[PDB]
Amino acid sequence: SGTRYSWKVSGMDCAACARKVENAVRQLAGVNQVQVLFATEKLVVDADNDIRAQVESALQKAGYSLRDEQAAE
Repeated sequence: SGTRYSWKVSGMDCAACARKVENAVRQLAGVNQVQVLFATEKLVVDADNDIRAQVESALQKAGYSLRDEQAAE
């Protein structure tokens, strides 16, 4: 069940936007692990369901333009 979703973000390198990112994901439900890595500006979300569009919508409202990546290919 648990599947790993990835995204490419532009903007997330400061000690606040990282939280707003993960919190943009944690506010879901199916998410049960999150990997927000600074400098690489690469998002991962481990969730037992596809919610990538949902996390995107969240990150969009949070004010970060991402691109939905594949599920680790």
